[PDB]
Amino acid sequence: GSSGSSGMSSTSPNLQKAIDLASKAAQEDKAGNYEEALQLYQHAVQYFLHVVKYEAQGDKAKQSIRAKCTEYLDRAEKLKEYLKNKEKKAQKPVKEGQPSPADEKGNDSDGSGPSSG
Repeated sequence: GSSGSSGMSSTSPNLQKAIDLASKAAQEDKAGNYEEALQLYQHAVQYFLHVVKYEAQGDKAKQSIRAKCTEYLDRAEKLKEYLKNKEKKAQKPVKEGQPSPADEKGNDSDGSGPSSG
């Protein structure tokens, strides 16, 4: 009886890559690699989407993948805030846009004004 080795549905190349990518990202993070984990975390999603775009599978699959895209996307967002925190201090913007209050008060009332005078 020749075993009919056959079950796991033949997955697409784009999807497979997305999985491996995402997996690698984590492995790096734990190891201590954030800069590398970030990139991967991004790619994984990029591919995942492409699949659900045209090479999709089913309403059930779409969500299954999407859920991962959001998760990985959020995780990466953080690695960025950390990578920049250590990265060489970022110079401050000059003449970009300073905050200011609304049209100065209107009514006028008697009062004091303690200031350098």
